[PDB]
Amino acid sequence: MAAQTTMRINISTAQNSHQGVAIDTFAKEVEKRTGGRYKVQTFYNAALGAERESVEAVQLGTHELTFSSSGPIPNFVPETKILDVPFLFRDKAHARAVLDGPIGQELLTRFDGKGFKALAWAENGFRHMSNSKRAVKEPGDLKGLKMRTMENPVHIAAYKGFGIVTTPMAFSEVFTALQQGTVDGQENPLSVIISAKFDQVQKHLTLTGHVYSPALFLMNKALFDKLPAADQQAFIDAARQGAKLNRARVDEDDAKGVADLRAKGMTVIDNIDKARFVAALAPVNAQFEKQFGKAALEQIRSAQ
Ligand SMILES: CC(C)(CO)[C@@H](O)C(=O)[O-]
Repeated sequence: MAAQTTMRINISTAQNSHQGVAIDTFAKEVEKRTGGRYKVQTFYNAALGAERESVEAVQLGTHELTFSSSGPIPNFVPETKILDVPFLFRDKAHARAVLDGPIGQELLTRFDGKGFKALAWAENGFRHMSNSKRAVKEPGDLKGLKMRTMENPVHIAAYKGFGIVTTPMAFSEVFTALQQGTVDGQENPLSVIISAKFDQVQKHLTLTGHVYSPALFLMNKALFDKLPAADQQAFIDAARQGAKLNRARVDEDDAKGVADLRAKGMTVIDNIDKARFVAALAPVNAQFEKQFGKAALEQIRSAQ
């Protein structure tokens, strides 16, 4: 009898997180939907690499699958940059609808020519600013903060627009950098801040919600293409189910997160005027309009 094929998938976050739910659900569904013919071993906390290294590894084929935020993706697939524009998405429902519908479907196609099968869009969440130095109540309070960023050119340009001094770093370095005070802060969804225990190394958090962070199930293209057609469908369907449970965990994290982090001693600013943060980014946003075009930005904004 043919040997079960085993593949590996990893993330940079904890098993007990929104992304751990994503990959564990995916793995369970692949095994079920392929009648046990495929099995997926799951790795966490940047085992097998943090996100950029892992996306590269999947492209090379050194392991088969990864689940990553959109953060490091533009280096590989430039077309996703528009998703990383600050304040583009009104809320999670808007973002999820865009990604699941034809706009997001078109973006999945852009991975094919770069050596991936992008199985499905999933979610990291809306990102929020934390730091060790001071409470952030207005955009001016961000000026001069030394902040870690992802390896993403849109985020870096945007945050420089707030006067932040940016340091791109792989996620596997971040807890220690915060602890050592190399940087004052970072930015991430509540799902990450909670699961990574950043309350232990960050006194301040503001719910700026300044960008939406999608995530992706990625597979090596050559490997995906060699699967029998029915198993290709099983992998896609498993990824979509992983996205569903992932998003549900994000919802739970976002609902409980302010109370959870306050109880852990963080000062959490959840009353800001977001419109002032948008206004502060006007010059950078004018650049993004020139870069992406009004047509593409309005196409996303129009979405229901
Ligand atoms: C935590 C993370 C790896 C999750 O995708 C990402 O948001 C990041 O690098 O900050």
